[PDB]
Amino acid sequence: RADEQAFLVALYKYMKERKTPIERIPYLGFKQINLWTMFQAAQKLGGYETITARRQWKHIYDELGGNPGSTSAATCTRRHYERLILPYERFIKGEEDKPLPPIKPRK
Repeated sequence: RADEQAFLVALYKYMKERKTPIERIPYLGFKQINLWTMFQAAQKLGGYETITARRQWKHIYDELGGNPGSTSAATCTRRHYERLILPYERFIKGEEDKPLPPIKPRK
């Protein structure tokens, strides 16, 4: 929880410096933005990559337990995620998930 919020406050500063603040991203799909939760939901449903290969947001809505009348939620949420953590999971998938650091050819 706390580290996702810290790294999305760091993104909030960087994205406001890119003319794209959270101040123009008002909702998840039935509620306020709740990024750390749609993130760990997407990471259970296979990251943004299985999501793009399968349109798996209908099962992110399953992990969200979202409102019974908001099939547009999770599906519109793709357009928020592609600017609100797709640019920042780049540090997780480029400098933590790897089996080795870049300064070596092997483990």
